[PDB]
Amino acid sequence: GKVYKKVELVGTSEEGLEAAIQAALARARKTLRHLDWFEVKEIRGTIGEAGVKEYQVVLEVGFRLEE
Amino acid sequence: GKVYKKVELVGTSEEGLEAAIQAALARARKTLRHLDWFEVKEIRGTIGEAGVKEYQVVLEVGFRLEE
Amino acid sequence: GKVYKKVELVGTSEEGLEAAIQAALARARKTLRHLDWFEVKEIRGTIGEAGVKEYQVVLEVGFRLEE
Amino acid sequence: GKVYKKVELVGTSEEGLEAAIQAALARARKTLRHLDWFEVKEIRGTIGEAGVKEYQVVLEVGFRLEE
Amino acid sequence: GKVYKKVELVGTSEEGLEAAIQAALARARKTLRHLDWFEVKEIRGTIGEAGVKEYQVVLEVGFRLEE
Amino acid sequence: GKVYKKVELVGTSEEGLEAAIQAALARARKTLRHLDWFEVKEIRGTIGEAGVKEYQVVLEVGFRLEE
Amino acid sequence: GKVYKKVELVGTSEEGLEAAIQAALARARKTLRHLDWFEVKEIRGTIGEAGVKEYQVVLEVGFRLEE
Amino acid sequence: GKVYKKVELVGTSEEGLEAAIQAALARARKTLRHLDWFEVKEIRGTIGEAGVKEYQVVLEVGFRLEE
Amino acid sequence: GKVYKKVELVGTSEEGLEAAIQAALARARKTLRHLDWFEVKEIRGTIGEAGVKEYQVVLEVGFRLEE
Amino acid sequence: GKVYKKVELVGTSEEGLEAAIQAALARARKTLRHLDWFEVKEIRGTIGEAGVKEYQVVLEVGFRLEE
Amino acid sequence: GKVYKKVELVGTSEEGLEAAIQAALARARKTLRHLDWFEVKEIRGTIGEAGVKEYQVVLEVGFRLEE
Amino acid sequence: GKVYKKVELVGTSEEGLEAAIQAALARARKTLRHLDWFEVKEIRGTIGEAGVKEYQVVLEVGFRLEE
Ligand SMILES: Cc1cc2nc3c(=O)[nH]c(=O)nc-3n(C[C@H](O)[C@H](O)[C@H](O)COP(=O)(O)O)c2cc1C
Ligand SMILES: Cc1cc2nc3c(=O)[nH]c(=O)nc-3n(C[C@H](O)[C@H](O)[C@H](O)COP(=O)(O)O)c2cc1C
Ligand SMILES: Cc1cc2nc3c(=O)[nH]c(=O)nc-3n(C[C@H](O)[C@H](O)[C@H](O)COP(=O)(O)O)c2cc1C
Ligand SMILES: Cc1cc2nc3c(=O)[nH]c(=O)nc-3n(C[C@H](O)[C@H](O)[C@H](O)COP(=O)(O)O)c2cc1C
Ligand SMILES: Cc1cc2nc3c(=O)[nH]c(=O)nc-3n(C[C@H](O)[C@H](O)[C@H](O)COP(=O)(O)O)c2cc1C
Ligand SMILES: Cc1cc2nc3c(=O)[nH]c(=O)nc-3n(C[C@H](O)[C@H](O)[C@H](O)COP(=O)(O)O)c2cc1C
Ligand code: NA
Ligand code: NA
Ligand code: NA
Ligand code: NA
Repeated sequence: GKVYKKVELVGTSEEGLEAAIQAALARARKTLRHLDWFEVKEIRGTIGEAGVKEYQVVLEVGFRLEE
Repeated sequence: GKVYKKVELVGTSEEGLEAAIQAALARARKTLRHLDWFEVKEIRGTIGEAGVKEYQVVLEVGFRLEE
Repeated sequence: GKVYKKVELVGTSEEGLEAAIQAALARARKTLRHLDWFEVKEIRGTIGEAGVKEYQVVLEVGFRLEE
Repeated sequence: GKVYKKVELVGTSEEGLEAAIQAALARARKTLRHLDWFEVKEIRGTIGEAGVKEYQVVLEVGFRLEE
Repeated sequence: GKVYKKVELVGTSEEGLEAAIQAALARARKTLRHLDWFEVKEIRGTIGEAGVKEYQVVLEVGFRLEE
Repeated sequence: GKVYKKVELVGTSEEGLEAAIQAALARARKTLRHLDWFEVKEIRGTIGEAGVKEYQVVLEVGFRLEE
Repeated sequence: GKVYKKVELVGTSEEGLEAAIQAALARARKTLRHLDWFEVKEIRGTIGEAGVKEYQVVLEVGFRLEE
Repeated sequence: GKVYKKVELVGTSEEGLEAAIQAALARARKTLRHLDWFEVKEIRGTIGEAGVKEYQVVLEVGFRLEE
Repeated sequence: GKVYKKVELVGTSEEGLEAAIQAALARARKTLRHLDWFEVKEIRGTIGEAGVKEYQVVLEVGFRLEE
Repeated sequence: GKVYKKVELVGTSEEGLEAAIQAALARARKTLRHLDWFEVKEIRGTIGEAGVKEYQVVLEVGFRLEE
Repeated sequence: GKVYKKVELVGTSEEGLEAAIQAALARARKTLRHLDWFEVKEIRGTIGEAGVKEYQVVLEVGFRLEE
Repeated sequence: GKVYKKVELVGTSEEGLEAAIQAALARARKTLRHLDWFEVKEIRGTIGEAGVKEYQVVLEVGFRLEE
């Protein structure tokens, strides 16, 4: 009876992996409703002069569809 | 020339796998047009006192984009 | 000593997943002998006005080779 | 804080896929407690004179560990 | 800080693989903004009397989300 | 009701990827009937003094079985 | 001569990924002996009003079997 | 210009893995011509009272198609 | 009706791959009953001064559950 | 007796997929000797105002090691 | 025109996942030039008396090749 | 603190799988130092008039990086 949708996002952060995930979820909840779960598909990033420049976490976000 | 889009849905049902797929497709067709095919990516579910509580079928739905 | 062969078939049905599998196996046994096991590789289908038009079960069929 | 364990089972049935899953879950709940979810990893089976002899559903069962 | 979204499209063409990709991207840029990268997930197609009828390139398109 | 079979071929060409696919399909249609679709599984090749010697496209070809 | 066993656990934590792993390992060492290594299979989680509710790390734990 | 075909076989042997592969290739060369390469997809087997009863090597065999 | 369980083991040996598998199965049969089949998931090992120090075969062992 | 090494390269081109592969192989042969084969692992690219800006082909290059 | 190379490293740390990545990148930049991006392939580790002994992050590092 | 590197090799032998692995490791230790572990990625080979001509084992070799 219930139907969910999954959207694929890429959260980024200079701080770490959790912050990268949280950035994705923060943006997701502005536009999507009934956010339930997430699944990390991929962890990558960019490299700068001091090592990791940007952590990039490719993420699926699952949420309940209405009506 | 033709371009399609794929959306990832999770259909659920207490009855079985086909009903779970049909629940996803029924909801899809309310909002999406030119639904053509589907691809089952994953079959999971929740467990209750009497065994399977809910069947959950993770599904990609392909449809033609307009214009 | 024994050698088996695997053939990849796609069974279809408007009724459900088991019927799709059975359609593949019914056709397989007309031409192939010593059918032993099957492995479902993929579940997909077509969509019509009333939801699932056709279930399509991609299937490997394993059978013993003679001689 | 919570920790879960996953066990891999193979449920079988001459009837169909749901019944195969249910057979696994029925046996699981005799010995395991706090059964929460399952994930189907694989669908296979044996072939007889009348097509499918036995459906075999390879399944992961997730449950909460105590203390 | 930056968040991207990925959408899955299927571009088609009778001419070849690059044209199939380009058809997807051309349609994508009508509706989506800040298109950055793509990832080919799958190459398939239909067969006609003269060989390949239609090339079909399943593609993920990544773009920056605003705000 | 309808049952398809999939055969795995490797098409080769010194020209490019599309030609390699077309070589596989051209040979397929001499012996197989009711060719419907293809799925590229793998792209590889051999290297010579001037770069790519031979493109090799590993391909599944799907066709309807008769009777 | 030596034989190891692998058990699949899911560690959870509201804090982060390392804490989720550590929760799994802490529970593991209460019951299992000769714990040697782990392999992360999957990172997922639940979503709440403030973003990540629970981080869930699916983990294989390898340990030496006795006698 | 050249087109190859791949057939999937399962070689078995009570001796070991190489013998299992050789059993498959021996049977293959009775019926197939221009055998070129093989790819091991899977290694499994049956268990008896003295350990391994039968080694089973699932194998793809590639060969050149004529004309 | 019948339900099986799968356990994941790592057999090791300085001799070779078969011996590594047999070591796993020998230990398995001391504690587990109704051992039926195995599936090799992974082959790895350690390196010493004379090449392979230890072969390590990651293996799933399937057995029938009682009552 | 023979040992090969595989190196992973990313060839790029504004023209197409073959040219991207050829760019990788051209650079490879300046530094590496006894180049034998390649395997395409991934096809991606960047997007510009006119569609595909750059095709990027992630490629494994296999070559014979000396002495 | 541009060609990149990918090298596979395993960074380790007793502190956490980010530190493990950073250790790999720190060592990489001593010897490699034009480091651009990384891709995490695998997360594993060793277990000690107090849980995680060492986090081990298997990582691909991509960098631009010169001239 | 410690960083490892992984190199991908293909060992070959007319004798068997272990010998193929050993050939790769023998060549590796001439040029690489602090060789620790290996992971078999793939088993393939060539076919001759008497069955297996050459066994080919695709192998990752992991070793500790210095300074
Ligand atoms: C990549 C992709 C996958 C498809 N898979 C299937 C398949 O699952 N089974 C099927 O019957 N048709 C499949 N089709 C064909 C579509 O279902 C549909 O019949 C065809 O694309 C025509 O769509 P249209 O008339 O809306 O343009 C596939 C098409 C594409 C683009
Ligand atoms: C690689 C392979 C996979 C098999 N998978 C199954 C399985 O799915 N379930 C099962 O009951 N038997 C399985 N079997 C055993 C066969 O179903 C069959 O019982 C056995 O090969 C003996 O049959 P035969 O007398 O025709 O040689 C498998 C055998 C092989 C070779
Ligand atoms: C996960 C992900 C994958 C990316 N893959 C590529 C790549 O395929 N090739 C490339 O040139 N850039 C790649 N990029 C970088 C983007 O193409 C883009 O240049 C960058 O995100 C900055 O764009 P922005 O200003 O729109 O944020 C990737 C970025 C992310 C988030
Ligand atoms: C599992 C499978 C995969 C398919 N994939 C595609 C797809 O790649 N693209 C497409 O246009 N049609 C796809 N089709 C649809 C077929 O190409 C074909 O149009 C349809 O099955 C009707 O075939 P028939 O008229 O010979 O019975 C697929 C069909 C099946 C069975
Ligand atoms: C299949 C398998 C995988 C292993 N993976 C790792 C690895 O991830 N990192 C590591 O440091 N050790 C790894 N080990 C080695 C063990 O952690 C341990 O150091 C070694 O087996 C010695 O254990 P023992 O003294 O109990 O016999 C692995 C061992 C096996 C059998
Ligand atoms: C990612 C990775 C995978 C490993 N896998 C194994 C394993 O397959 N089996 C094993 O015995 N050791 C494994 N190890 C541990 C190494 O073989 C080695 O024993 C350990 O890293 C100590 O090496 P060192 O003294 O040079 O620092 C692994 C180590 C790493 C980093
Ligand atoms: Na972290
Ligand atoms: Na069903
Ligand atoms: Na092309
Ligand atoms: Na062997």
